[PDB]
Amino acid sequence: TMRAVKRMINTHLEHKRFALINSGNTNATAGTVQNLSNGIIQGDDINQRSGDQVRIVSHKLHVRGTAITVSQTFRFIWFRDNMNRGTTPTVLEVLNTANFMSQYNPITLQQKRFTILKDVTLNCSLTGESIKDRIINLPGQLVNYNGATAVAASNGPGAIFMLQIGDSLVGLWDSSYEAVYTDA
Amino acid sequence: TMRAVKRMINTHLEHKRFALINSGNTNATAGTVQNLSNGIIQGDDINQRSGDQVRIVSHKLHVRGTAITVSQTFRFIWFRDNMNRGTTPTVLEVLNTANFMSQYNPITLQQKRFTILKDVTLNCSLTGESIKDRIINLPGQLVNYNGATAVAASNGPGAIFMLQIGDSLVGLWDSSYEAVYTDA
Amino acid sequence: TMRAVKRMINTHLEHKRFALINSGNTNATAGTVQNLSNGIIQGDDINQRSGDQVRIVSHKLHVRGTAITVSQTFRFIWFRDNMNRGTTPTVLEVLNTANFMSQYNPITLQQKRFTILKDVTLNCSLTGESIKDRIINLPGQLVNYNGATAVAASNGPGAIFMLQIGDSLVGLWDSSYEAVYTDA
Amino acid sequence: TMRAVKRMINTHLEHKRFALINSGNTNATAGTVQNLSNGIIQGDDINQRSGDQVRIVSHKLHVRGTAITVSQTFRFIWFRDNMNRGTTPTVLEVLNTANFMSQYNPITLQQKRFTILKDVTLNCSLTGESIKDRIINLPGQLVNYNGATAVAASNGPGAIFMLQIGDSLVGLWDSSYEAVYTDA
Amino acid sequence: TMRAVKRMINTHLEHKRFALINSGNTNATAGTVQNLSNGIIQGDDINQRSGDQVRIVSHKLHVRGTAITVSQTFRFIWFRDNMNRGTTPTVLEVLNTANFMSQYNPITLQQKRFTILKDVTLNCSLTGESIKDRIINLPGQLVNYNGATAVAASNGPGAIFMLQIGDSLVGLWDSSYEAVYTDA
Amino acid sequence: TMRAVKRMINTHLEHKRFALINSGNTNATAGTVQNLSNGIIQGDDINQRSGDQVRIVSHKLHVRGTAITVSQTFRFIWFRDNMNRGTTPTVLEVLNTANFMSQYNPITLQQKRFTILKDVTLNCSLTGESIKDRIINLPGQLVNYNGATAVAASNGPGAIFMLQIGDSLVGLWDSSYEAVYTDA
Amino acid sequence: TMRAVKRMINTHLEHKRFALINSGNTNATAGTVQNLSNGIIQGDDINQRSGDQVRIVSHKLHVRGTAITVSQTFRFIWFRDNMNRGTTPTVLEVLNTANFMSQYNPITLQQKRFTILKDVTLNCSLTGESIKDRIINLPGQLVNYNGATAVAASNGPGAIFMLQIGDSLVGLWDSSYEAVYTDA
Amino acid sequence: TMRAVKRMINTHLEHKRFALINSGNTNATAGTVQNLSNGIIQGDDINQRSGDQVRIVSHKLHVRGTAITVSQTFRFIWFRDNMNRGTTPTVLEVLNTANFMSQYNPITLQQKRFTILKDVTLNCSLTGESIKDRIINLPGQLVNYNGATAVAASNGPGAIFMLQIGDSLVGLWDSSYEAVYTDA
Amino acid sequence: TMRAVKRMINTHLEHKRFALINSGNTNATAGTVQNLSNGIIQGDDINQRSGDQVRIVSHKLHVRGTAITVSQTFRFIWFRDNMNRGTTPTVLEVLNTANFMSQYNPITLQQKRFTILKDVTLNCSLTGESIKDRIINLPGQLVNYNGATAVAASNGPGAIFMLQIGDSLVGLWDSSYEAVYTDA
Amino acid sequence: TMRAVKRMINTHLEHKRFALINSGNTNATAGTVQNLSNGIIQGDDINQRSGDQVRIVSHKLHVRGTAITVSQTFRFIWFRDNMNRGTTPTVLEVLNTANFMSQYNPITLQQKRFTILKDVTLNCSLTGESIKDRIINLPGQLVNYNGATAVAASNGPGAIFMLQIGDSLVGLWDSSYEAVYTDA
Ligand SMILES: [Mg+2]
Ligand SMILES: [Mg+2]
Ligand SMILES: [Mg+2]
Ligand SMILES: [Mg+2]
Ligand SMILES: [Mg+2]
Ligand SMILES: [Mg+2]
Ligand SMILES: [Mg+2]
Ligand SMILES: [Mg+2]
Ligand SMILES: [Mg+2]
Ligand SMILES: [Mg+2]
Ligand SMILES: [Mg+2]
Ligand SMILES: [Mg+2]
Ligand SMILES: [Mg+2]
Ligand SMILES: [Mg+2]
Repeated sequence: TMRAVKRMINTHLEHKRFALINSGNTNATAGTVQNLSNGIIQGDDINQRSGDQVRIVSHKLHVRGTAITVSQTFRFIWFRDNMNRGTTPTVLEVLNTANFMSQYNPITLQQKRFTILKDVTLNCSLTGESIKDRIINLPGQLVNYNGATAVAASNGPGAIFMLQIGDSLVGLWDSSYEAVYTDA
Repeated sequence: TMRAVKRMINTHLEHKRFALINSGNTNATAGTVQNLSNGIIQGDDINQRSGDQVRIVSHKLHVRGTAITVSQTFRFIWFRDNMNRGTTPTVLEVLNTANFMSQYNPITLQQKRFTILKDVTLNCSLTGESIKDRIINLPGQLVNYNGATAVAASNGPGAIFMLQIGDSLVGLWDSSYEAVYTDA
Repeated sequence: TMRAVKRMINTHLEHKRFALINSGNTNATAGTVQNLSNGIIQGDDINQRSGDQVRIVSHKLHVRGTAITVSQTFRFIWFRDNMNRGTTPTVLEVLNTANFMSQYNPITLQQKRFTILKDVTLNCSLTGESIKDRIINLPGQLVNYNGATAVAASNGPGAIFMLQIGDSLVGLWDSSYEAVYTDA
Repeated sequence: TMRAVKRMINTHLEHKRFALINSGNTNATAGTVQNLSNGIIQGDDINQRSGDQVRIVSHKLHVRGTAITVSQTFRFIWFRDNMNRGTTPTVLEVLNTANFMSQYNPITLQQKRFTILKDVTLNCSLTGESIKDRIINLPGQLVNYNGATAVAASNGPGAIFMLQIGDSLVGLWDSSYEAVYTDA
Repeated sequence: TMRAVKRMINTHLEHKRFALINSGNTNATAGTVQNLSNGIIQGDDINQRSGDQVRIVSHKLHVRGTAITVSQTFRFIWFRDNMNRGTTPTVLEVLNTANFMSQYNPITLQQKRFTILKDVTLNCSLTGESIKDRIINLPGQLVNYNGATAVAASNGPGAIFMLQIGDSLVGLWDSSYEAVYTDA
Repeated sequence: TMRAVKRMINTHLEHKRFALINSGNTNATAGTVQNLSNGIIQGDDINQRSGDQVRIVSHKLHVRGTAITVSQTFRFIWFRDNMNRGTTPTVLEVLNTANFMSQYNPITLQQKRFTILKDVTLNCSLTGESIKDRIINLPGQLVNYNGATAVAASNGPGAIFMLQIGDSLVGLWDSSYEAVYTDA
Repeated sequence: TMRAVKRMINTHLEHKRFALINSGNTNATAGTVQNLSNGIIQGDDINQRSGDQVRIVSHKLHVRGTAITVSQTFRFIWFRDNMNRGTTPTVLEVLNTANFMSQYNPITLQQKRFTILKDVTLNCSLTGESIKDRIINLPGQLVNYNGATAVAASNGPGAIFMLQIGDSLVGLWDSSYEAVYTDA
Repeated sequence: TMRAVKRMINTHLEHKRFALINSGNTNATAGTVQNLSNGIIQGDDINQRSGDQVRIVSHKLHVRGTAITVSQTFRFIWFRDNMNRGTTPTVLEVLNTANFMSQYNPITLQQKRFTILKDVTLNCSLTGESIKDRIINLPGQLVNYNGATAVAASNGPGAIFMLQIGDSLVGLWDSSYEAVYTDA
Repeated sequence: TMRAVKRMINTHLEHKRFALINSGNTNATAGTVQNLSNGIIQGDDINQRSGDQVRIVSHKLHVRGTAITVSQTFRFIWFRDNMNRGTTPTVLEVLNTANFMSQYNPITLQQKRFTILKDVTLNCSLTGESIKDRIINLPGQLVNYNGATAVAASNGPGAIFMLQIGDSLVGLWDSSYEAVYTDA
Repeated sequence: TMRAVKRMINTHLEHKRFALINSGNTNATAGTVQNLSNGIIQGDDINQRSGDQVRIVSHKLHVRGTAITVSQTFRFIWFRDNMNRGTTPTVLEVLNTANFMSQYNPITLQQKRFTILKDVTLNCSLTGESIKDRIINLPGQLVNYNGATAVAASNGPGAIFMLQIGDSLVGLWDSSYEAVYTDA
């Protein structure tokens, strides 16, 4: 019976879509954290939200690494921040050490501060597959906001981030992100 | 049980209303296509939409023709464009020939490009009922948009149009349109 | 169960459509018989047939009379010829006498030579409703042909005709015809 | 019981087949959209249609990319246009931006203007697998047409297209397409 | 079971048809009674009877009045004489007074001398609908005869008549009558 | 139970009988069509009809060919015309070509214009059985007429004909026909 | 239930008919193979096909031999080629030796290359029945084609042929062939 | 259940075929016995056997007699020798006397030495049917051999023979024989 | 129960095996068709057949391509000819065009002339996996023959072939084939 | 019911986490054994234990090899020491010989001295994938200790080790280890 409720309710709720592209970035040893869900700002457009809450029905992540000069490994971490208070998470909050071989931070994952959605490691070789890509599609959850604009202060619980970290600074990595959500 | 769902859900969704008036237009031999649902633009007002989708619960069409100089026939076609891509439909896409006696286009109706809601023909005579009117009330369906403003490029699948065509160019026809819709 | 067969089969058969217009004709005392289904000719187009048989799912007739000079009556007979052998039926085969008040021919209707679909009589007055129209929509049956082109010799059993007869020779009557058929 | 209907009906309907080959084309940054189902024209031959509707039982897509000069990525999008009105779709209607990393257009996919059948990305490296191919076989649906010939104006709802877009202009990509359909 | 008897028996009995036309008659104040079923005479033709009895399966009456000079009312009475003895009924036997506003004769209708099938009153105005018509189709009953020819002496119980009476002597009224009967 | 109805009804209906003889006719290459049921004319005699309809309970055909000079083949076609309009059918309407080896006309038999009752081919040899005969007895159906006399214009749907065609013009063929029918 | 499917489907499919005549041919010792189903060519006519497949509902074969000079035997073989690749079968593929007394080829019938429908042998004597004929009516099966025209290259699996072989070269044999098929 | 065994086993066993022709032989008064099954010799070909046993699934006999000079009777006896020891049976072992009117030998048929499959007598007259033929198809049984080659010494139990005997020495008779057998 | 039949019967039937090797062949642009099942000839050896039929229980295909000079693609088509008449199939009968990217021939596959068992495409790169191989194991069906020796004329329905076609003429491809069959 | 116990108990027990990283080590021919679980020392911190027992709910192993100078194979053995007495296991206790191709020691695995969790072999080529990695996640068991500090003497039954051994001494391998355990 609950299935009928989903059909009945979701047929009356617009499934807004937001598209994000981030191409041309270099590989990092210390690492970087990239905002994906923050592009959803306040407004009456299809790629915007009313209020500070949106339910993401599903979202897609696409990454692609390229090897330059030397063979290198690209690591991508797709996680969810359930305790954000208006800040872009650092790398040391997600990993025990700032190394691509590092494991997740024991303190933060015990608290369930972050939820890992998918961790991807790409090895791109000059003498082999110099280019390597992967696509991930997963369901989403509720996403809160602490503001209106697309600045870090607008992030809230349920924020969406991607962590990139590797063994070289010369390779180039590209990514894209799309989300399907309801704003009611 | 599904009836309770409708009551439960529709009691929590605002039923926005949009009113449209179009009076003083002359009768046409070649014909004209008039936008009705495009007046719904983006915004936070009661006669506006958020996003690019709205479900029309019901809508009403009112037409009225007047005979001037000579007796003439007013034909009104109330149809739905389910394949709009940002254009106001022409008359030859709806009729085999640009004549008030013409039948619907076989190619487009086979594809279900247009859905006919109600076709009305009014005969107004100088020696008789010089004035003649009719009111139509029907349920609505989902209406998409390809933009934000009230220009033709904003029209999308589910658009609402009215086709007017007659045997004279001197008569005057007036119309009105109201829609009750939910924007969630 | 037979309902499912109709859905299963008709979803795989193209519903070809043919549109016919005939406007500007004068009213007749002796009467005239007009071909409607003969425009369907052999070919691979949407308004054509392969072979010499087509099943008409439904068809529509639209007529409109206008009074000129004097008040006059327009009579329209929409019948089906189930015994055609390559000829356009005459008026005396359909009516006992060549008069708009005449009844159907007793000899031919006993044989079921013709099947009456709808008989329409319009009275158009100069001091009243100078113009009068009517629309008829009915299901169709099998239609055979005795040729390929759009000449009278191509007509066969199941042909579609309209008989027009009135009390004056000055009035003008217009008509249109559309058919939805399967050619398999 | 409905299974028997499929066997009973499909044993009496010819399964026409159409073969298409497109080889020697260069990789594109802005992208290109290729017609596949338009080669089916009107006629009485096995690779032709009668009317403007055909049901595609199944269809197959074959692609193959080759790396020249530099390593490059080939992206292939196999989609269905359900709202075509006589035009070859552009790339910006299918992607948010004209980039191989771009996501699908939020506005058009919300409307269900296009249906994605299969998206394929091939990475061809000079130091590795310089050549890479893939074969896709899927069931088909109804395909309408707006004309008779093999020009873009003949395309209609259900049209079949392939989008090719990459990160270089020197690589060469080849493709083939076959469809099995019934024309009744 | 009795339904099968009707099908079994009526499939073996010829359904003879008789057509009658009476056009160009003037409106009457005192009134006139017109013979309709008397045209059925003795013979071996399709519009004739053997003996003096026929069962009328169904019969149709068509009337049409026209206004001349002044606006006038046409009254038509379609009745059945169940006690005829070889005479054409008068108007005073059917109406209390020889006036178009008169009610049926109390003495004769108490006896069931006449059976009223349909009473029609047409108001034709020079400034409005100068012409007005009506068609009636009803089942029939047994019809006896007192002779062989088409004279009044041949009428018997079950005879069919029409009474015409109005408020002017200048208008023209026309009529037609057809009957479907079995002669076994 | 329906069997009792047949006994009950047929015991009260006279079974009229009509006898026809046609002897001394020569064999034909182009062929000839002979009227058999037309001898039933209007009247009160036992071999006549009242009206224009008769139900033939059963009918019998007898043919006999004789060889003269050279051996020859006699072909006899006993068919029923269900779409007659007052004409004696030609040979080209029944056969694709005017040859004794010809097959039935594809166009007319698709329409069911003619119903084949029995086709008989007799080969008569001078050195063998110079004479050869055959008798056929079949049930009948309803037979309509378009007139009263025994001319071709009196033929109607359900008419009865025999087609004779052979490979020589010197042989002599004889025939007879009897029908048992009810005229009620 | 499957019977209803046949009625439901076959009532919507035209039963095209093709008529073939072949008269005046001499008897053969070595034998000859005659094309019967190849006359069905591509087109939109009633005696034509769309595509390269047709289902033959039923087909009829008529043969007739005549004795000239000396008494001779006519042998007729009506077979089906289920493995045709664009060639008219030879006589040695159907018979072990080129003799009218020969049996079927063991190699080809083991493979089921040919399917025998009916084998007819006629003995025509000058001192007896100089002429002898036979008619065969059988159901049909699917018939494929490898082309469009009526040449041998157009023949495919399911082709229809007749083999004629006898003990003399002076006799004359005639034949005809008709087929009832659906082209959907 | 045993039916399934036949299908299961016979689908895995080759059905070898052997064709035999014997034409141009004269009619005999004393009679002659002809070998039919002996042509099956040892080898790996389709018309050969491995070992000395074969099961004949079915076999066919075709005979044809011709009258020369005087009218004569051809008698054909198709029998089976179940006790053969390497000899071609004589005529006196099959008939009480060497006469075409003779009955079967009482001594040998009591022992079931021979099994009669079909006895055919043809009367061919110069003034009538000078030629007469007959075809017989029957199931077969096990056939043993006493050798390898096609000589009489190779015959064994189950051998197949035909006895020909008549009242004249001038007529010519022809025959053919085919067998379908399994060699496992 | 039918499973026991398979065990019971197959335990008494020898499972003959045939081994085929074909190494050192160059890649082809136009393509080549290779005989695999023809090596089975007549005889009493384990790799031979008696008669002209064998049931292949299972068969195995092994292919291996090598890149020389330039990177190239090897395409292998493993199909079954069900309508062979003593010929090695050409490439144009299996493919619409003589290109490695070509699709299967629509005309021949509609007829089911060929049955595709497995299509394999190998891409061999000089900078990567210069060598690439694949092994296929499938069940078999009945295989007929039209001769005795290992020439093309000996091929029959059920023949086994492999089609090789590529984009270069310098690469070398090798293959092997083994079949397990019963000859009873 | 036991499932509820797990939920009830594990919700009250802290799931301590320990993170270990070991990067920059060279490949070994003789091999090396690395301590992973010994980093868990006594204390009140989250990455420490109270007592000498901890239950590991789950643990993760990550390895990554890199090829330098020459292509080489990295072998990783992830095992459990269930009989430790305060010593780091040697390589000869785990393998029959100190070779990367060696099998496990028969004597020690019979005793179940070591339990193999996962054995991974990575082949890294200079002309191909110079870098190769793998991630393993498995449940854990009880882990005892014989001390307090992170020296080898502190190891006890249930210890966790990784064995690395390869065919070269120039390659570099990196690893990480994380464990989730309860200390109650
Ligand atoms: Mg919201
Ligand atoms: Mg909305
Ligand atoms: Mg048709
Ligand atoms: Mg490489
Ligand atoms: Mg079609
Ligand atoms: Mg009567
Ligand atoms: Mg009379
Ligand atoms: Mg009658
Ligand atoms: Mg055509
Ligand atoms: Mg077809
Ligand atoms: Mg044997
Ligand atoms: Mg041998
Ligand atoms: Mg065999
Ligand atoms: Mg503890």
